[PDB]
Amino acid sequence: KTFTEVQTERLEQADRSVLIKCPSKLNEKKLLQYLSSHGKIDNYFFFENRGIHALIEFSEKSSVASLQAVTGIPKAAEHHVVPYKSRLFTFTLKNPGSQAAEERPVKISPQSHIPVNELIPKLCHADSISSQMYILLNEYQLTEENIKLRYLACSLVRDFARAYFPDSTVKPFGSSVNTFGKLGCDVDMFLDFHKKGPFEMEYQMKRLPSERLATQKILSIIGDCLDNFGPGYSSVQKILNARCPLVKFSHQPTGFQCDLSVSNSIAIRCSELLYIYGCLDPRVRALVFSLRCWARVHGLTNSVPGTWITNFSLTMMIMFFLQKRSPPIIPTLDQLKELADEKDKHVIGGYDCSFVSDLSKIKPTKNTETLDELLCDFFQYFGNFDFRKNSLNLRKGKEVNKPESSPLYIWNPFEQDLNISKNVNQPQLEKFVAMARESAWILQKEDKTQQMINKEPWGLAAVLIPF
Amino acid sequence: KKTFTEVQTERLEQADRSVLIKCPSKLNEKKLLQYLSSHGKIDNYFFFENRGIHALIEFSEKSSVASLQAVTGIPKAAEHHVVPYKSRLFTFTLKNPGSQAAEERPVKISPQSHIPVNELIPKLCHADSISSQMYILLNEYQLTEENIKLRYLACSLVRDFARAYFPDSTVKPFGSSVNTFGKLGCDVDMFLDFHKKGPFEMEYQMKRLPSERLATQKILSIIGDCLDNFGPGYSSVQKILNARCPLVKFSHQPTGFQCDLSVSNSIAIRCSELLYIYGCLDPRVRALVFSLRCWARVHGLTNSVPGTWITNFSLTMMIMFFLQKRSPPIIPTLDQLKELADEKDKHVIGGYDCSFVSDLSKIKPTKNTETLDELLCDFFQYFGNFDFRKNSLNLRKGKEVNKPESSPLYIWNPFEQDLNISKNVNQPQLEKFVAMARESAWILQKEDKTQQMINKEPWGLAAVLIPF
Ligand SMILES: Nc1ncnc2c1ncn2[C@@H]1O[C@H](COP(=O)(O)OP(=O)(O)OP(O)(O)=S)[C@@H](O)[C@H]1O
Ligand SMILES: Nc1ncnc2c1ncn2[C@@H]1O[C@H](COP(=O)(O)OP(=O)(O)OP(O)(O)=S)[C@@H](O)[C@H]1O
Ligand SMILES: [Mg+2]
Repeated sequence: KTFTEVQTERLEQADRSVLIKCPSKLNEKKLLQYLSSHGKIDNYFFFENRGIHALIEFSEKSSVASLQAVTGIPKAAEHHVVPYKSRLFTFTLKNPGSQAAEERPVKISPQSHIPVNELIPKLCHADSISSQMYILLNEYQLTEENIKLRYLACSLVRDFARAYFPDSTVKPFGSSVNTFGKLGCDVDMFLDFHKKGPFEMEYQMKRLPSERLATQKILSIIGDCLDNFGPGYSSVQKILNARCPLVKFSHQPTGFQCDLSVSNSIAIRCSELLYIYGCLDPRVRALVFSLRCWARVHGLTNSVPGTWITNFSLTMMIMFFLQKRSPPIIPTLDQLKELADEKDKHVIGGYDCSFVSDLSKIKPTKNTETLDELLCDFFQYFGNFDFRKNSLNLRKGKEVNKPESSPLYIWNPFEQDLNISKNVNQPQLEKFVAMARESAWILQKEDKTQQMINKEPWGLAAVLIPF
Repeated sequence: KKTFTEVQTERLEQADRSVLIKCPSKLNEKKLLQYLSSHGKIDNYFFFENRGIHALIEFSEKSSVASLQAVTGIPKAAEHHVVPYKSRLFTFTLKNPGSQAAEERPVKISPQSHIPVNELIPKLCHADSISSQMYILLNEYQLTEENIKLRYLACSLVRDFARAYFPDSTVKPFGSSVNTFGKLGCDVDMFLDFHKKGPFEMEYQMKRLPSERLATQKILSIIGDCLDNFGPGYSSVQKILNARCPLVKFSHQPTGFQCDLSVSNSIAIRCSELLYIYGCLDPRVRALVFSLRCWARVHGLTNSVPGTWITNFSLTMMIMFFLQKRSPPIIPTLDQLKELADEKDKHVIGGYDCSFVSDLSKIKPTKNTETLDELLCDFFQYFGNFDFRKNSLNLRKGKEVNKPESSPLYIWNPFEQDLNISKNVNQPQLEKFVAMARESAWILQKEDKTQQMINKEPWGLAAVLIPF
C-alpha cells in the first residue's frame, strides 16, 4: 500500500466513474436498477449541490461508453451548446406527473464539515483533551466519498486536456492526497505528459526555449477552453507569471475550487513525504488538524496569500516539532533517505528526493506521549523558540543557523536553499508567538473540572475561541 | 462527372487519411515507401521542395495514420522545451546515416508555383494563334492535382484543432481553391462549419454558447492562439475578429500557403459551386478568366492587398456577365439554373434563395462557336464602351439594369441581392480599367500579327500582357 499504488488505483476507479444530476422526485432503487443494465456498479453515493447529484463507480470502463451511447444532446430554441461529451449526465423523468414515490428518502454524503460554533459544544462534552482532538479530526477529515469526488475532478480535467494532448494525465497533489486534507479544501492538480525499420521518426513540434514558456502557453489555452467550452467550469483565473505557473477555477458539479499547474514532480514527492508521516502515527494527523484550526480561529492564516503563515508552512513546523521529541515520533528525512533503495532513488533537476516508500521498513516509534502533552508542548516549544538565530531543518531534524536573513526560516527539504516561509514578516511571526504563549498559559493554568461543571470551554475548546 | 459537393467530400476524406513527412537529406524513395507500406496501403504520394524535400503520403485507410503515429516519438530538446501537440506532420531521419547501401536515384519534385511572366512571354510569342497563347497560359498557371491535395490537407490540419471541442466540425475550402479558377500561388480560403430507452430522459451537461457573432469570435480567437502556440508551422497569425465576417489569417510553412479562416459563409460556398459549374461547362470560360486576370495584374488593376482596386473575384464575375451576353450565350444565367433545380438542389439561406442545379447533364450545351481570338478582343471592346454610370451587371437575369445605389462600378451579388460585390471600387480605378480595356482592344485590332512574329516581337495575348 504505497502512495503511488494508491494514486494509480484511485485514478483507475475515477476513470470508470460518472456524475448524474438526479431528478427532483428520486427513486434510488429504480435509478440503480436502470444503470445496472449498463454493467455492474462497484460503489455509489449521493450528495447535495444545488440539487441531488450521484457519483456512480462502475466495475468496467466499458459501462461508461454503454451509458454514453444512449445519452443525447440538449436541444433548446436558441440551441447553442458546446457539444463536448463528458461523463456529466442529467436524468429526468419521462412522465413526471404520474409518479408518487416521494418519501424514499436518500442518504446524503456531506462534503463540508460542521462550522466551529457547532463543533465547540461537542468538544466541551468530551472526556479529555486527547478525545477533543480526535473528535475534531473525525468531523474534519476527508471522507471516502469526498476523496472519490476529488480524483474524479482530476479525471474530468484529464479528458478535457486529452482533447489536444491524448497521452496526458492529471494527478492530484497537496492536502487532497497527503492525509492532512479537510472537507472544503481545494484540489491541487498537476498536468503530466507521458523500433523496427531504418528511420528515426519524430513529430514536428515548435521549439520554445524553456519548459516555462510551453507551460504558460498550454495552461493559457486550456484555461480559455475550460472557460468557454468546459461544462460546469467557472471563475477561471490565469496566474501564469508565478514561480510555478497556474490556472484556478471552480468546478460546479463537484463543488471544488481547483488549482491546475504543470509537471511539479517535487511537490508530489513532498505530498508523499507528508503521506508517510500522516500514516505512521494517528497523533500526527490529530495534532495538525487541531493546530491548523487554531491558527484559522486566531487569524494567523488566511484564504488569500500574503504575509500570513500558510497551512503548509505550519504543517511543516508541526512535523519539525514531532521530529524533536524524546524519542522522536517521526523519523527525519535523511533517516528515510538511508532506508531507500534504487527503486526509491528519485533525482529531479539536480536535487535528491530519494526516500523509502514501504512503511514496514520504518521502525515504529517508542514514544508514548499523549496529545494532552503534545498540544501544550507545541505552544510551549514555539512560544520559547529563538526565531532570530534558528531555522527549521527537517532533513537533519535539528535547529541550525539561518542561511538567509528572514523572520521565519523553514528549510525546503528538497529544493534546499529555499525558504518555504519566505513570505512571513516579523509582525505576523510575533502574533504567532504571542498566540502560542497565551494558548500555553490557558492550558497550563485552567482548572478543567471547574470549567466542565460551569458549562464553560476547556482544553482544545478554550484555545479554539478568540482572545 | 460528379457534383461539386461529391468532390468536396471525396477530397476531404482523402485529406483525412494523408500525412506530411519531412524527408532525410539522403533520400531513398524506394526504402521510404517500402517502410510506410508496412503501416498500410498507399493510394498516392508525391514530393515537393520547401526548405528541404517534403512528401505528401495519402493512405488507403485512416487507421494507417494512427499506426504510424504509434511508432513516432517526441524530439526531446531540453526535456520538455516543446509543446507536445501531436499532428500529422512528421520528420524522418536515418538511424545509421553510415549504412546507405543502394544507388542514389534522384526524386521527382512536383512544383507548387507557376513560372513568372517574363518566362511566359517567350512561350506565348512562339505559339501559333491567340487561342493557343491563352491555353498555354491556362496550363502553366492552373492548379495541379498535387497542389489541390496540399490545399485540402491544410484545411484538414486546421480541422483537427477545432474538433477538440466541436467533434462534428468540418473545415471546408472555398473560393479560387475549389471553383476551377484557382492558380498556383493563390491563397486558401477556409471556412469552419458545425454541421426511447428507459424511464429516464438522459442528457449530457454541456456549456451554452452566446449568439453567433460572439461565439464565432471566441472560437476563432482560441483556434488562432492554438495555431500560433500549438503549431507546428503556423506563422503570422493575425486575428481580425471585428470585421463584418470575423476572420483569422495565417501562413502555413509546411504546405507554403497563405490562409484565411472564417466561420459559416454558406453563401460563399454556393457562389464557389456556381463558378465551378461555369468553369466546367466550357474550356473557353477558364481560358478567358486566366488570361484577363493575368492582364489585370500586369497593368496594376488588381493588387495583393485590399483597397480601391477591382478584385479578381469582381473581375471574374464581370467576365461571367460578358459570357452570358453572347449570341448565343456561352453560359446560362443563374435564373436559368434556378428553374432547372429541384428539391434536392433547393437551398434557402437566411432569407435569400440560393437554389440551382448541381447535375451538369441537366444543362443543355452551348451552340456558340466563337473563338478565343474574338472573345478576348470583344471583352475589351464590350467593357471599353460600357456605360458604367447608367448600368449595373446582373448575373441572375444576364442583363444590364439600372443601379439600385450610386456606385462607380455596381455588380449585383447574385445571392445576397441587396449588395454590390464591387462597392470598394472608386472612379479613378474604374477609369483606369476602362482606359486599359480600350487601349488593349486597339492594340489587338490594329496589330499586324505576322509582321510581329517575324520581327521577334510580342503579339496577341503577349502584346496586352506587357505594360503600357
Ligand atoms: N512555499 C511552498 N514551498 C514548497 N512547496 C509548496 C509551497 N507552497 C505550496 N507548496 C506545495 O503545493 C502544494 C499545494 O499547495 P497548497 O494547496 O497551497 O497547500 P496544501 O498543502 O494543499 O494545504 P491547503 O490547500 O492550504 S489545505 C503543497 O502541499 C506543497 O507540496
Ligand atoms: N465582395 C464579395 N462579395 C461576395 N462574395 C465574396 C466577396 N469577396 C469574396 N467573396 C467570396 O470569397 C471567395 C474568395 O475570396 P477571395 O480570395 O477574395 O476571392 P477568390 O475567388 O479566392 O479569388 P482570389 O483568392 O483572389 S485568386 C470568393 O470566391 C467569393 O466566393
Ligand atoms: Mg490543497
